[PDB]
Amino acid sequence: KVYSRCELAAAMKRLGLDNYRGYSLGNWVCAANYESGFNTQATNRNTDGSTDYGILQINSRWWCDDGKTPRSKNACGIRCSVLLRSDITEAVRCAKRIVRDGNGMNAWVAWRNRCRGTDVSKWIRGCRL
Repeated sequence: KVYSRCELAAAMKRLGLDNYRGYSLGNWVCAANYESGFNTQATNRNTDGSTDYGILQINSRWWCDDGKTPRSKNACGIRCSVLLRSDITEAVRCAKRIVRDGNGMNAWVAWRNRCRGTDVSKWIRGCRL
């Protein structure tokens, strides 16, 4: 599913991301925009045998099990396939753990590069949440 920007903003707010561990809602919407373009079915096969999954491009070496990533852990306790679903509930739950365990959003390279230095509230402009 390709979410609209505001549809995703509303879904993320309902699941508790606004100001989660100090990151306003716009951070999470901005991150999704640049990581996946709001596509729940996005993947990125990395050279190192891991794959990034879903709307937040969560990596299979650390966070979820895809059954084919050498030298892997499953910190979120999920199959990576749950991150390719239209319902973002499991992706959000895992993203929260990523931000707890990493003390921030630096796990998301596109957020680091495209979101940090911007007014991330722009990503919530117009949105009925």
